[PDB]
Amino acid sequence: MLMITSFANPRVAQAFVDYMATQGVILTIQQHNQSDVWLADESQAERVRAELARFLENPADLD
Repeated sequence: MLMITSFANPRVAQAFVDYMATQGVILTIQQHNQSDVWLADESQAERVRAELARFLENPADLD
């Protein structure tokens, strides 16, 4: 199990992880003050962890 980021919103999160998951990159929301977003596809850790910043200024896609 891996921790990636945290989303102000869970939808934001579910959407992302769902998105990531759509990318075949399995994330998930961890019950916390903030929608902590964990990575399941640890193979994607770096990715996901990376994706975020890309996912932030450029979500929706992968590149």
